[PDB]
Amino acid sequence: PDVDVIIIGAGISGSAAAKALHDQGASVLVVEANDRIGGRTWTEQEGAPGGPIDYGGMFIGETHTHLIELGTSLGLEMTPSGKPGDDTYIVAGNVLRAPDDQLDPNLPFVPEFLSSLKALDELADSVGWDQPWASPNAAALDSKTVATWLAETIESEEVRRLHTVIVNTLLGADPYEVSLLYWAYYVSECEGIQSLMGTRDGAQWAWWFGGAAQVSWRIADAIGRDKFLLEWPVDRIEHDESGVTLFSGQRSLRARHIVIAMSPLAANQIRFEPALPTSRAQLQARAPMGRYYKVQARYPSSFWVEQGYSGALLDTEDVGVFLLDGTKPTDTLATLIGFIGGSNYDRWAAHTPQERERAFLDLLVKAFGPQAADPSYFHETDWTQQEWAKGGPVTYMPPGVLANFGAALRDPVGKVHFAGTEASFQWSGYMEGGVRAGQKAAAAIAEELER
Ligand SMILES: Cc1cc2nc3c(=O)[nH]c(=O)nc-3n(C[C@H](O)[C@H](O)[C@H](O)COP(=O)(O)OP(=O)(O)OC[C@H]3O[C@@H](n4cnc5c(N)ncnc54)[C@H](O)[C@@H]3O)c2cc1C
Repeated sequence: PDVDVIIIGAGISGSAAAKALHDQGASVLVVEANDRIGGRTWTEQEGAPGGPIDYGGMFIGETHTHLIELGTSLGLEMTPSGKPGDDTYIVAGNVLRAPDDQLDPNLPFVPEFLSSLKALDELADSVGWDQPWASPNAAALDSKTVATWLAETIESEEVRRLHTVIVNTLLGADPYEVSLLYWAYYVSECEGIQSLMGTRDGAQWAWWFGGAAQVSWRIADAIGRDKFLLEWPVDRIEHDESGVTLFSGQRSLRARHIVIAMSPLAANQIRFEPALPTSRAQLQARAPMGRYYKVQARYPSSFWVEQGYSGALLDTEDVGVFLLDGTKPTDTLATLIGFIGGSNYDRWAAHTPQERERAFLDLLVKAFGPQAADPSYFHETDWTQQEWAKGGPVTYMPPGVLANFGAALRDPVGKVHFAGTEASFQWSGYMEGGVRAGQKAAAAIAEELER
């Protein structure tokens, strides 16, 4: 036993678990697959534009309690995300301004849009976040797809669409490939879509003035930058009754307990001896990652805020993207950012890189003026082909798995413990989740150490 606990994966989740066990006084060792310490939390302060840049997650939610504390104690300083102005909606190619986040009640689609939204939150509430697979009608629910449900519950094609877009960007998938039960679950465990869809508050409420990968770096620096072995891809795990043996090719390590902090899909790439119980086996073998693009355009001035727009945008057909401002007071030049996922990623990944960029800039132009036509910096980062993330923004599920293996999302197997945002009780999918998941995992192993 080289160390007490070896944490596989250096995401905010693995890092949170590391700092947790370390502060508790246990010997810790974090093993990373590639050469950078963040996870789906990727930062570059050397960033070609005027300010550090995040290629991964970066928004902090107002109820993101654990993340705020962790990073704040680490010395990081937050900053407001939201921007003053009208949010924009492009429904069926038409540009609609929403003052006070509110859309003209007279528009024909708004009413059913407001109703279907509530209807969703209700469904989400009927199945919690604790025992979704056990809720009053899980089985039934995990049989339909968010697609067929929208079909069975919404008349308007636009309401149907802007619902679809929401799913696609919020998850990395399209409603036609996502369990209805799994979505109600997600909406529920992230405190409703109103919270999930906020642009000023809710989940999108603030940033780490400095970059999001910092929580993991600062933890690394504190706990001991040498306790992180980068480029140590784990490919096999002998997990028996006295401890666990990790293998990175011919290389190997051993600890009493290990916490595997990553997405279920990413973990399925690792061989287990003995085999994992069919329950978890199925879960990490049938829980895919979304498909996603993170696009960013940088300009000299925030011509959108300065023209009365928040920079927030929801487009159902031109491109199929959610748009948000990313201009922190510190940055030298303004930055607008969009997210293309699911079937939208699909359609666009089909074109050339430049074809995509213009499609994006064209959208920006028709939404905030001609000043968007010629940006100072433009970058896109495809995540569906990322070596280790292997996917979109979060994990998602097709009909038939959450209801029958969801439990495996959390339960340990011998000395192997599961961390990673997807293991959190709440906010599984967001950073908050990664932190909690990893702290929960640690708390568990710490108690296992005192016998
Ligand atoms: C474009 C994008 C934008 C996002 N925006 C937000 C946002 O605004 N707010 C928010 O809250 N969340 C956001 N997220 C989600 C957030 O990034 C995740 O919830 C969080 O980073 C998950 O953390 P994790 O530590 O569980 O996993 P990861 O960050 O995926 O880290 C797992 C680690 O495991 C390593 N690993 C994988 N396989 C192996 C192996 N075999 N051996 C060793 N190491 C391995 C990986 O290299 C990686 O570093 C976003 C995600 C994306 C993709």
